[PDB]
Amino acid sequence: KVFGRCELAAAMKRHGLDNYRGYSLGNWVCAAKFESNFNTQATNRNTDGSTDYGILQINSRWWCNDGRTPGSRNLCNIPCSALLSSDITASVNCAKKIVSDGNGMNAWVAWRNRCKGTDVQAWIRGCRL
Ligand SMILES: [Cl-]
Ligand SMILES: [Cl-]
Ligand SMILES: [Cl-]
Ligand SMILES: [Cl-]
Ligand SMILES: [Cl-]
Ligand SMILES: [Cl-]
Ligand SMILES: [Cl-]
Ligand code: NA
Repeated sequence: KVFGRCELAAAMKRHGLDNYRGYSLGNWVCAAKFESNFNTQATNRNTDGSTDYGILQINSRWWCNDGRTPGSRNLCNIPCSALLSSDITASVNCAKKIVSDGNGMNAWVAWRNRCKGTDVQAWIRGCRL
């Protein structure tokens, strides 16, 4: 599924991400846009052999099982294929564990380089929320 900007903000709000660990909704929409272009089926392979999956590009080295990342963990206790669903529930539940891990949203390279310190409220402007 390819989400619209406001469609995705509403879905994230209903799943409890607005001000989760102090990050306003616009931070989460900004991260999704530059990680996946709002596509739940996005994958990307890394140099180390791990793969990033879904709307928030969650990595198989730590967070999910894909059957081909030797010596990796599965901290969200899910197959990586669950993160490519049209239903964002698994991705949102896993993202809550990541953002709690000590580095906040700096875990997402595109958030640190393209969203942090910007007017992120722009990402939910005009939306009925
Ligand atoms: Cl957009
Ligand atoms: Cl915001
Ligand atoms: Cl594995
Ligand atoms: Cl594990
Ligand atoms: Cl699993
Ligand atoms: Cl959903
Ligand atoms: Cl933080
Ligand atoms: Na893994």
